[PDB]
Amino acid sequence: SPVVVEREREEFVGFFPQIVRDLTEDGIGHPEVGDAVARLKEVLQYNAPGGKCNRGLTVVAAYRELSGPGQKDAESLRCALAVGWCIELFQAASLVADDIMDQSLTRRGQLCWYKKEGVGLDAINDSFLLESSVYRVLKKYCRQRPYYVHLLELFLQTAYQTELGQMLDLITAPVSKVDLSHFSEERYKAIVKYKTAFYSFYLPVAAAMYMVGIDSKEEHENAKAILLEMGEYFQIQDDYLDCFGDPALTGAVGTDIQDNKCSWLVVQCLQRVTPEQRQLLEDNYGRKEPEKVAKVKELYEAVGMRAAFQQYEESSYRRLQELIEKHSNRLPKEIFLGLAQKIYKRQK
Amino acid sequence: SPVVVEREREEFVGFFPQIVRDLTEDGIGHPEVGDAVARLKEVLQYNAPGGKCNRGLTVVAAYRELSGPGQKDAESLRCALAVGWCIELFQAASLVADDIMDQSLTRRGQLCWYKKEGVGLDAINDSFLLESSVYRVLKKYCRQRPYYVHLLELFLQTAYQTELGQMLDLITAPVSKVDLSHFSEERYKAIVKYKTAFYSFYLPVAAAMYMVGIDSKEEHENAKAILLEMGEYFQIQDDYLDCFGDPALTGAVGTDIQDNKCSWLVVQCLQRVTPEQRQLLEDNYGRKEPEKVAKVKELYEAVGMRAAFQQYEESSYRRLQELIEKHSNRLPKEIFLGLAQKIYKRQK
Ligand code: DMA
Ligand code: DMA
Ligand SMILES: [Mg+2]
Ligand SMILES: [Mg+2]
Ligand SMILES: [Mg+2]
Ligand SMILES: [Mg+2]
Repeated sequence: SPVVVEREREEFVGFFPQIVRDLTEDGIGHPEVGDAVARLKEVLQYNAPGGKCNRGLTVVAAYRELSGPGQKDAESLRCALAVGWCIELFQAASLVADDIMDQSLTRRGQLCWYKKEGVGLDAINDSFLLESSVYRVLKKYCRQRPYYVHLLELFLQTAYQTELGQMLDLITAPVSKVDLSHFSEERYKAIVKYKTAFYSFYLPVAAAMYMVGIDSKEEHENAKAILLEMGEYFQIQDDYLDCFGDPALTGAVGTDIQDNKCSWLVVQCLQRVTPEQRQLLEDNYGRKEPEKVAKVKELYEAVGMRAAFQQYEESSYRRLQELIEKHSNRLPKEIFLGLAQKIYKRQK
Repeated sequence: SPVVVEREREEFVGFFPQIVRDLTEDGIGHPEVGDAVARLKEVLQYNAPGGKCNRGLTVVAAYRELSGPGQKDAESLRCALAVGWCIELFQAASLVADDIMDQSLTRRGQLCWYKKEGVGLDAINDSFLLESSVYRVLKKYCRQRPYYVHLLELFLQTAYQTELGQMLDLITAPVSKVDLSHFSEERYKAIVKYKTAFYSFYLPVAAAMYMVGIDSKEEHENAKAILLEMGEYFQIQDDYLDCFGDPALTGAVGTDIQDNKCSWLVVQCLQRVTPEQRQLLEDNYGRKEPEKVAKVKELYEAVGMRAAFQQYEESSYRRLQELIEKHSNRLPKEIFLGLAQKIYKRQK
């Protein structure tokens, strides 16, 4: 619902300054580090805000859907928000770095933080600081809470798992050398499972779970299960949308197969190819030349990725409900649906 | 004592493979991330080993000096080692990054990890992974221990405080632009307090403290106090040794005032200077030209940094004992002395 969803969004966004203050207020005057904390302020402000927040928001709504009447106090609510922004801070820490390693130029419609004159490789330390920030926020709101340790362990683990997924990326698709040798189906799936699924989907729910008291490992597996299908489909979708979508396209309806990106289409292609066609891709791909690009895509419609998607979004749903069945015994299915209704959308 | 000190050292070093195994054993076969964890192995092995280990060792000896007869079991001892290697892992995470941001070439006599062909900016993610490693080790050995949270909070905080000290460095002495404008006495002192003191001296003792049960904040301040004088003197010393030391000089008796390094001598200089002399430094400094370098140093002996040091190491000791007096009420002074006997040395 428009009214609720947005009322939720307005509170989240309206919450950012607070976090900013939390992180720097008493630091800005510090006769020793004041210059430093003052610079931090800028980093937060340049990088943390500006996404959609559907990640951070997920904690909130979940908590909302999980807590009991006793746990909807203002205090409890603020934490949920606070823990929400944490996921936001963490991902920013991530992205800032994805940017230096990719020699990217743009992000969220602003220039990469590293590209700002006067910054440079320094951003390397800046993302370390954005990552630190996450734990400073937790210490701040949840330190005197039974679930403190769980949440600490949970963020630290996800951090490692994404770094691994990242690591795999960095190794598979080196952005200065084409090699489609390693663009496999399981590598793509493995890169996706780690680099984003964990932190994009599991993390916000798991957080809310531990905050209501569900600390049961095997209840974490039932979530992890459904949630992992979810974020996988999601990555795929972003993947499809990038090339074949448009009407109402969420910001930058630009694109980037110029970057030898291990995307689903490429992979789904190389399985549908002939040996000529493979060397076709093998050449023209990862190329910032309008001509090659057109060819690349020709190839995709030439191979018919279009229906491959419709048939995939196809099974993807179905499967999910079944998974909703096997794994939402104790948890409120409501969760995974609302999440789903904002994730499955379409675009043919 | 040679015999003890070294017996302690041999166990520490002999402990590394274990950590390595801890970190990768069950990961190396993983059909999804195996390529990644296999690469991790290399990162650990290239970067973590090779220092002196006096940092990690400090936890051990302290624990040894603090525990009671009940707490010297093998198990307890392994943790101390394990927590020791953690400080080692963390600093490595640090250095690997100090290297990319400084465009350095060498480290611990090997080439910077980032300079290895095939690596590059990727190391940015590698140090993230070295940092993750620290918490994986803690989860492994101290998860079922009363002091788990304290140690988790302690490493996370230090991480932030050094990053700040780093941040200050990065801003004060930008390695591609001389500017001695900001080389002040308090900036140097502030950079030193944060970038190294905290993690080099306070951290290993504080860790041992919490492991024996001293979780008292104000007992952490009494340590912090003495310890901070310590690591400050230490940085200074490294600083002096770099330029004016030699006979038996610990590895690379090379040097680096070619890098516009905010070192103590520079600062101590700019306070002893004339306005001519200042522009002298202002020019020749941060220069990889044998001629300038000689001038630079001429200046230092020209100004007489030599005795300024002897007079500083001078007060530095004294002060310490006094601090040992005001602050080792409840803790065993033995600690800070042994630490001191390996730190104060001299070299005129
Ligand atoms: C969450 C994370 C590590 C994203 C990096 O992905 P990417 O290198 O494929 O680039 P982009 O910023 O376009 O996703
Ligand atoms: C512990 C830490 C962040 C060291 C970086 O110091 P540096 O940039 O002054 O260079 P070096 O490696 O010579 O100390
Ligand atoms: Mg990128
Ligand atoms: Mg990338
Ligand atoms: Mg350096
Ligand atoms: Mg530096």
